[PDB]
Formats: sequence, structure tokens, C-alpha cells
Amino acid sequence: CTTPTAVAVTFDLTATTTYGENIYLVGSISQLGDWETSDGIALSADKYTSSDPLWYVTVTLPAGESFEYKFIRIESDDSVEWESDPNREYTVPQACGTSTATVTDTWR
Repeated sequence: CTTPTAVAVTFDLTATTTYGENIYLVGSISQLGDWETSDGIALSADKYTSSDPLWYVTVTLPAGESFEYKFIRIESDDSVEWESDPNREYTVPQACGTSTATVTDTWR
């Protein structure tokens, strides 16, 4: 049929942030820093608006891979605030003709 071996996964996170917060993704595999805050992936606020307070990042991950992950907020002090437990979980899909995936999460 044709299943790719890599999937570009977009993590769309709804999160209301103050000026000077940045948002990172960290998770349980080496691509997501494994689980080190300093190896986490910076999300962009390019698409953030008042009615849709969206941060996002796209990460190419290998198909069929599972992991756990959390988002973290870093205020200017590099005080870290982590999401609440539990860890979130995801499996990158493995499906015919599918090279993109979207994960839709809301800070909690």
C-alpha cells in the first residue's frame, strides 16, 4: 500500500501565556530530550491570537513509535512549570499514504 517510515507530527497546544513565557515540549524519547528540560523543543507562537491562543511545533518522528510527553512553561527566570500529571501519551500513526499527523492538546 505505502506506509512512510517517518511522520511529520504537529503538536497544536492551546495555552494562554503572558509576555515572556515560552513553551517547550519534552518527552520520553531522544528526539524529545528524553526527558531533559534543556533538550526540550521550543514551540512557536506564530499562530497565536486572542481567540485561539495556539503554540505549535512540528517534529518528524518515526511511524508506529509510542512515547510519553509533557509541555513545560519557562518564565524569564528559567523557573519551570510542568503540566499536571499524568504524562500524555501518543503513537505516531502507521497508515496508508499518511505522512502527517496532528496532536491537539490544551494545557492542564
